[PDB]
Amino acid sequence: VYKRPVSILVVIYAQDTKRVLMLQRRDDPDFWQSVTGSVEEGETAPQAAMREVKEEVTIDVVAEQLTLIDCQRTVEFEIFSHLRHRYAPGVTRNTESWFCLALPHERQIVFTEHLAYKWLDAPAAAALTKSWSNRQAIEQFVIN
Ligand code: NI
Ligand code: NI
Ligand code: NI
Ligand code: NI
Ligand code: NI
Repeated sequence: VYKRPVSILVVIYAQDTKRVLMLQRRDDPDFWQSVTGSVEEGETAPQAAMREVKEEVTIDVVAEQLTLIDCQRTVEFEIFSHLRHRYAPGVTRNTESWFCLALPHERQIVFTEHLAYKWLDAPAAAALTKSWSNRQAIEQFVIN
């Protein structure tokens, strides 16, 4: 069914090294990203952020007593041409809200939506992703 054009982004990084967890998409294997996901009907952006973090990298933020920071930033961007097919007819814009998740250390990731994961220094991660909003969020909330 159609993806929804309201989404979240969670920049996951490790507090000690400042390396950024990057995940390799399966629909576009050249697309490495932080965690993104559609906000579903009747759920809030923070709810979606926590749900997608649990789904995509098997990190439970409530149980692990971690802190999902609302970055208080929302941007809108054009859906990539070759991925637009997954949205309702005529949907071309996506509105995305930003979140931060600092883990104490780099760790092993069990992932489900992706092909592979890498821990990268924040400029490398920012330079790797194809999404300008993901790049901006790493620059603004990891690098400072
Ligand atoms: Ni996702
Ligand atoms: Ni999803
Ligand atoms: Ni997902
Ligand atoms: Ni999904
Ligand atoms: Ni420790």
